[PDB]
Amino acid sequence: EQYHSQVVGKIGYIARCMQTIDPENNLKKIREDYQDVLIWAEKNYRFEEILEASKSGKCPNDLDALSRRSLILQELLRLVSSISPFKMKLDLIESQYEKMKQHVNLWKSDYHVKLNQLNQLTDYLKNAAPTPKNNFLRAMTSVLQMQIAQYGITEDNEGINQLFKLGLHLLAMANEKIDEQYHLFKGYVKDQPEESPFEGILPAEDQKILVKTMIDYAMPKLSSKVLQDKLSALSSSDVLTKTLLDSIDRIVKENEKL
Amino acid sequence: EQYHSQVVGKIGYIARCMQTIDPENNLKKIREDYQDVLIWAEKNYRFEEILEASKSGKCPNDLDALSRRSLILQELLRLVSSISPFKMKLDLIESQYEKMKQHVNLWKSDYHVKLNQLNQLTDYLKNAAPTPKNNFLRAMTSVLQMQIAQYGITEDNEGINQLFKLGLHLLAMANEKIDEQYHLFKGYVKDQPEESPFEGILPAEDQKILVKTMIDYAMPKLSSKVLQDKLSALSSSDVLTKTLLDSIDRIVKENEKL
Repeated sequence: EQYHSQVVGKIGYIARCMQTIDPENNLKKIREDYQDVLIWAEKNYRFEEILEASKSGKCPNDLDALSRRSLILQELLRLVSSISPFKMKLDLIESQYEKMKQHVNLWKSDYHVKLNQLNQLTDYLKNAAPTPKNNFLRAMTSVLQMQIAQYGITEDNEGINQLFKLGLHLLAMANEKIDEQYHLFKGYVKDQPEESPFEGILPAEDQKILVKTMIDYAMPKLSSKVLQDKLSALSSSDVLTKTLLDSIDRIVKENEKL
Repeated sequence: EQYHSQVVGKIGYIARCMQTIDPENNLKKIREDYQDVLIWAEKNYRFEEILEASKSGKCPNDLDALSRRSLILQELLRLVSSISPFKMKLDLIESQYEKMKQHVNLWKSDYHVKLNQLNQLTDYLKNAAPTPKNNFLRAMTSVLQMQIAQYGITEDNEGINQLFKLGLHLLAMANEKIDEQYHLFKGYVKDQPEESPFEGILPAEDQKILVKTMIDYAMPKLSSKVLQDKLSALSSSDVLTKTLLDSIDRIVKENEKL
């Protein structure tokens, strides 16, 4: 979708740039650098097929890495195109490629990549339908935005870097993996320092939808009426907390013995 | 798009960024860094007044520098805009600005600036009207394209740096200062090693046009019809050579001796 379509676009664009840079297939060093990507554009796959390969992790699907590696070939294509009709010798092209490589890699790092990754999260949520994944993602992103407002992105912050890791992973995760989504979000809430991490950060209406979501997930998995009675009452809270989640986890433990 | 017109465009875009980042004029250090820009753009000047200031040097008119300085504020605006509705303390904003400034300054340097300047000349020459200025510029850019194909732009080459400097200077030169255009091109041809620096590079069709350009320039300056006929005798050459310009100069010297 919004993410894996850009992955396929970057894969097709890298191959287009490589072919125009090296129209006679002689820049073996550069093509070996990109063969992990180029193979998916040379194997007669359709757009839908590469899309499913990106969702299943069969092809390169790190959009930020693909974007950085596309910029390298784009820079080299600009040079090759701007000196037309004059050809450059093959080893000189590779010499230019190595310098552009380290130059672009430095630019595509530090605060800049974090800034791009935040945009990936907000753009993905721009018109996202209210799903558990999208509710988890919008809650995590709002915490991320609040922490960046307090700490910035030019220095390293472990809590922010964890939100980027888990958030982007949830973003690229398949929409049908309900268990993996619930596991990721419950993992983040437990593995973060604050007790009520969403207080003052999300509207009160959204905080209740989060509580109702976690309740409706474990509700059909109670192998006893008595265990499913108290869990239904835990919806009396309107803020997702670590105590509320541990309360749900304890009910699954008492039901696991039965 | 004319050079100085692009200068005004970036001057305006910098002011709109600053107004969105700091609407109440509290980031004193950032506005101090951009004071040479904002003193023109934060007032109600007409476009033509800023344009005349750029063409006369009264306001910053380095298009690559202005592009670099604009990217810093573009990145800083992205951060402030991407964390909304959460806001950042003013000290943190200026702290993020300093690190973004150093990061962008690394990106907007080295081969990348030269690539932008080469792309700037080739963009301008795309379907450009065959005027003396554009013919002079296309002749120098073609020599620049050839030398780059031979040496690249990732390593420093002094001959290439002079073609950029002279090429961009002629690119920004007013289309009406025709005697200044001729003098620049005449000076490049004389201050370069090759006797005929355009053969093997520029097409023979354009070399003949380049010769006829130098003849149509010095013909009105001829007062006596005897010298006017001596200049047309030089038109039998299809190669612009150092000797052809020395001959046209000697014919122009004896005309002033009357």
